[PDB]
Amino acid sequence: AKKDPNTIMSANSSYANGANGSVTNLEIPAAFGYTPDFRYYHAAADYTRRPTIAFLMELPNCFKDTDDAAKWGGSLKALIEMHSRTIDGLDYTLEVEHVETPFGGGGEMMQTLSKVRRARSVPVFTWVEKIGMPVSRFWNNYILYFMGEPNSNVAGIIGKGGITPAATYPDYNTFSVLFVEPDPTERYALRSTLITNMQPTGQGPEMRMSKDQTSSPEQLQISQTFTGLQMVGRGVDKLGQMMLDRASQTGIDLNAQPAFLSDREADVAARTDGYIDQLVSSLSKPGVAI
Amino acid sequence: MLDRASQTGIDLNAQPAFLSDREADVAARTDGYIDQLVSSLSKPGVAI
Amino acid sequence: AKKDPNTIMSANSSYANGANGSVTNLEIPAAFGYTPDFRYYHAAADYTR
Repeated sequence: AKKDPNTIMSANSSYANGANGSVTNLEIPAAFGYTPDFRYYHAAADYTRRPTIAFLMELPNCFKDTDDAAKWGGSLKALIEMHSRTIDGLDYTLEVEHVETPFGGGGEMMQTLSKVRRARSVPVFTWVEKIGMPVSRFWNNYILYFMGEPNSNVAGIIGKGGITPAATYPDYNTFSVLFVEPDPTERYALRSTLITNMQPTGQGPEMRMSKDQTSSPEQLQISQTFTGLQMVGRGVDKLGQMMLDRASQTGIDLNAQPAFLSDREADVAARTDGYIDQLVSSLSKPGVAI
Repeated sequence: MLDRASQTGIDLNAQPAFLSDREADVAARTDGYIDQLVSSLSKPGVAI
Repeated sequence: AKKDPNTIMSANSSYANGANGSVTNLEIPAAFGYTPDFRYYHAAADYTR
């Protein structure tokens, strides 16, 4: 219950510049020297990765031309943010490349810096199907109407007369999403990525059929890959911290939440053949006395 | 020329199936899925 | 000790021409439709090489 005052960086600067939460100090002794010191054990606590949060930032403009844009844009938000069973493919690792020339005939070489490059994100979402197959229809009809249609390679929405030109630009049929890795307390954001130009790519939903009456019915899982252009930096971290400043947890308490039933059903009260009924009506109430 | 051949009011995913019903010979055979329910299986009713 | 008279083909005709033994009728209700029927289980016997 007492740490070294220098365990935590007093202010975030240099390589910690732009960080949000508390950053541990590196210039305090570690455990892998001559011997470890028990006076600095509060500084050995390790980092553990937490799940990523997805925020919808933009909607395709094609939703507007539909008969109901509200439900298209609400369903997309719910699928991105709530129904997402898993997310994957997010990577922005660096890459350094050198060139070589021998420093004599012995075998040694001199290495000179050449270039630095960065990775590319390939978002993958996964969902679990529900009654009525809303997910399969949502994505299939999205592709069919707002993207190419296989037998003509033309969007099926253009069958309406009045769609404006400039419908081939990404703003018509693409959206954007912001991904945030939060703190264990979920108050500060440690990693972030702002991907845009996102729309389905490659294989669509499953869409296979079969007959076997002796087998057991099985579920359906949706796997979807997307496209994207990503930005990383400090402005994106500030954007993520602004996002996570919202969604505050002050006040809530799961232990103190009310139960989802306030009281027994009315039909149950009309049966009079339970535990409480025997006490209320069946047993004689003569009273207790000396 | 391209202005003609307009696509207004067209949808290739809402077009009717090229078949509207099963052939008149299929119905005559009276041995299959619907036939078993219609004539083969007993129909006593459902009483709980 | 009883089975439907239509279980065995009355005559070996059409695609069963030249057959020597008794050939089961494929027009008898089968098990893999809506439900299996116990009245036609005599016709469900298998072929073994």
